[PDB]
Order: sequence, then C-alpha cells, then structure tokens
Amino acid sequence: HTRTLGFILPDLENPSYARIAKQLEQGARARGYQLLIASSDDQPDSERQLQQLFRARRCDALFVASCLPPEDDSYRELQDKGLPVIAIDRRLDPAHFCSVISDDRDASRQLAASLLSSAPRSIALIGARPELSVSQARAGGFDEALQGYTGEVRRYQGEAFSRECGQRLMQQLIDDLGGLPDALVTTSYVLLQGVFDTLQARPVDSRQLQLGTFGDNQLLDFLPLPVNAMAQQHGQIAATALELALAAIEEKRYEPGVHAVGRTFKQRISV
Amino acid sequence: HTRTLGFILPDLENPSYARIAKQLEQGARARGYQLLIASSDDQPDSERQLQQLFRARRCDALFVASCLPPEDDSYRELQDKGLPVIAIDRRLDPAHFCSVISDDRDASRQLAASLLSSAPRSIALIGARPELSVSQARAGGFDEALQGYTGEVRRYQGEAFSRECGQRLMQQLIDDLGGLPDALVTTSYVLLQGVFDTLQARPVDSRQLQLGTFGDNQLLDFLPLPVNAMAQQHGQIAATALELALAAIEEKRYEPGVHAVGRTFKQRIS
Repeated sequence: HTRTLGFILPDLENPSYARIAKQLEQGARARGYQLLIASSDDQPDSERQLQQLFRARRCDALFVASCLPPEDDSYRELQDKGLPVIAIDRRLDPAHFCSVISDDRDASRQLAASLLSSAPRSIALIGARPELSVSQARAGGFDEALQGYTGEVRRYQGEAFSRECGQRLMQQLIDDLGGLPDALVTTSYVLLQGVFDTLQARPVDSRQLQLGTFGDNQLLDFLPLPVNAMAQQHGQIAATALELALAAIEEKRYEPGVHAVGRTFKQRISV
Repeated sequence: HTRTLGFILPDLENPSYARIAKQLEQGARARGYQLLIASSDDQPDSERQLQQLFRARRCDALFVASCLPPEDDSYRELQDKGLPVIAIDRRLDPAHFCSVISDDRDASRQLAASLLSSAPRSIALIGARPELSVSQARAGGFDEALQGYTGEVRRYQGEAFSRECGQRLMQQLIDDLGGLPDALVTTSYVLLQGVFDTLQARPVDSRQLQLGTFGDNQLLDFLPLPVNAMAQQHGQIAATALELALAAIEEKRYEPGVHAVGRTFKQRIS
C-alpha cells in the first residue's frame, strides 16, 4: 500500500479534466491519500506507458479517462493483479469495470432540441474520436432529437478533441454547405474554440448561427453570439469516483457498472 | 534511474500551470521521461506532504512552483540528498536553487503603461499573495509605470490567486471608488475571472474600462471589450526548465540562479 491514487487523463488543458482532477485531489487528501496525475495526450502508446508507470508506482487505485480501443484488455490485466480501476468520463467495459460518467446521450438530445426550436434549415454536428463511447453517445443523442426533421443534416467527426480539429471541420462544413449552417452542436468546448477561429476569419456579418456545445466557459456570458452549453457536475463526478475507489481499497467492494451524472443546462439563447 | 520527473504546482485549474505542465510532459516524453503531476492548492502543508511523495517515488528531478516561506529549508535538505530541484514561475533561493521564471516586473511595467497611455482618471492593481517574489515583481512594475501619474490609484492584494478572491477585490475596489476604475491591471488571469464575474452583474452598458492582465484566453479576442494580456511563453519555460533538469540528472551539473523568460504582449486595446 502506498496511499496514493493515480489519474490518467487525456488532456491537461481541458478545464473539465483539471476541475475533476482538482476535486479528486481535495477529496483524496481529506481521506489521507495523495493524487498523482499523468496525461496521455489522448495517444494510446502514451497511455500504455503510463499504465506501467502507475503499476510500478504501486498506486492503491487508478482513475482513468482512457483513449484505448475496447479490444485492448490491458486494464483487465491490471485488475486481475489486484488494482482497482475506476473509469472517469469515458466508460470502460460495463461488465468488468466501475465507471463514473456524465449522462451524455440525453444531454446531447436536449442540446440539439434547444436549437431545433428556431426551425433551422440546416443543422450540423461537429465531433471527434467517433470510435469512443462518449462520442457515440453524443452523436446518438443528436440523431435522436432529429427524428421528424426534414432539413439538411451534416455530421463531421474529426481525429482529435483539439482547437485545430474544430477549425478544420468547421471549414470543411462551410465549404460543403456553401455557407454557415443554421444550427450547430459541438461535442466538446475545445472543438467550439476551433469553430470560433473559423468564424472570426469570416467577415463580421456572416457569423450568426444557433450554437450549442458540451462543456462551458465563463466568457460565453460576454459573447454577443449566445451559446447553449451542457456542463458536467465535476464535483459530483469526482465525489462518486473517489468513494468507489475507497470502497474497493478499504472495503474490498467493487461492482462493475456505469454511474451516470446529469449535466447542467446553461441556456443563453432566448426561447 | 526511474526515468520520471515530478511537478508540484499550485493550481490545476490555473491555465498557466496547466500549459507549462502539458509542455513539460510533452518535452519529457521526447527525452524518455515520464512526468507525474501533483497540486498543493497553494497550501504549505499540502505541499509538504507532496514533498514526501516525490521523495519516496525517487523521481530523477523535481519541478516546483512553491508556496513555502523563505524560512522553510525543506527543499534544501532534499537537494543535499541529491535531488535536482528546479523552480518554475516562483523563484527559490538563487543562492542554492535553479529557477525558470517569467520577466514579470518588466511585463507589468509595460502592461500598466499601455493603460496609462489612454489617460485614465483612476487606475487599480488587483493581485494576491503580496509576500511572493512573483507578486512583488508585478506590483513593483505597476508602481514604476505609475511614477509621475497624478490620478487616483488603488492597490488591492488578496489572500489567494483565485476567482473568488478576484471577485471580492473587485467588489471592494468599486465600493472604494464609487464606481468602475478607468483602468485595471490584474496580476493573474485567475483573478481576472473573478473581476469578470463582478462586471457580469452590472448592466451591459456599465462594463467598459481599460483592462490588462497577466495570462491570456482565446475568447479575449472575441469580447466587445479588448483586454491587454501578457502571455507566458509556456513552451520556452518548459524547454529551459527541462534542459536544466536533464543536465543535472545525466551530467551532474547544477548551477543556481534565475533564468528569466520574457512574456508575449497581446495589445488588444487600440
């Protein structure tokens, strides 16, 4: 026993992971545990390197937002050797791992529906890493809200949750529609940032779409362009994950399954 | 040789530290090293517990943005035991420790001057943790820039670099002046967040003022209100800090002193 917990996350610059990591560290500290954080940069080989690191380090439990393929069984190996693995944000196999996540599919359905109110002629989804369960959920909720929709629908899912990817996809979208869509949902705030870059390159008067995104940002309150946002309850995510970790460590309780926490709706678009 | 580096930082939610950590991680990986990150919350006792951690992990080198007093010699002991300790952002005793920091005094001078050039009738500084060298440098630069200025000046220094502190300080400032200051410098983007919270509560027509800050954010480009920003050169700081780490680990050379890296001026105010 080391009384240390590890957290592998995809991106240190993603404010949601930072917030969760901070909430975890605080809660852990009150329980007598230290938190060690490492970033995979959403690269599968980096994550595998971190796996070996946290195993040799002998952390009492490992929190992880994985970027690995579901076919990969590396975490099963670690678990079989006695390491408690708690998934965060990105679910691991519900038959073998405990995961704490946001209720993304329903969040996405409401998000898209909130834009559909204005009767848009065209609507698009911009996302990334389509293979991930988190991405499938958000694309899934988006489709669900489109039932009975007769307008133009486009889905663009890039290679990374990055600003530049969002910028590239927005361009490709604009180039493909011959203009802005009436409405747009981004599956991640960082992707929205790229969208803003693309919009800024255009003349001032062609930038008036209905916008919705996952995650949130304070400065959205000051944007002339209103953006609806679905934010994580980071505090509850961390508190749930930690309690699950400690039960596995201290009570040897561990039940596979997904624990979903609702997102909060931040509406800035007048309805 | 564990092939792992440690990084102790004050605040995971502070974009400046997250950026440097990310760059350090990326740089370390290219040299065959893994980076483990931990947060102190700027709490001295939390930081001390973390010391034991990278003490036990036996990391090859430890990066740290410390919140400990100058009287505290805990880092001295760790160094004597053979651990390369590299300060980042917050300098440690230049007589014994190597530190990579930003050119804060100069940056703060230029930042404040940029606001003064528009002839404000009042100007304020919002900062935190006045005892820190980084805070003295930024407050000092502000003061140098204001030499000869005959308008109203206010200096509010809070207890933490946090959004809530920034909010409280902005509230006290507005009550003090009986309104918004014409110009304002915040010593940390995190404090600026709290300032933005206070402005948000005011009518849309009552949010105009000359604004300058350390740190930066993309959306600052899109606001109807331009904000001058002194961005940290996160990549350069990481590279320099990394170079010093490896030179210590692999070549045993360790030379105390301060390596200052200049900031990037985003002059959004015409």
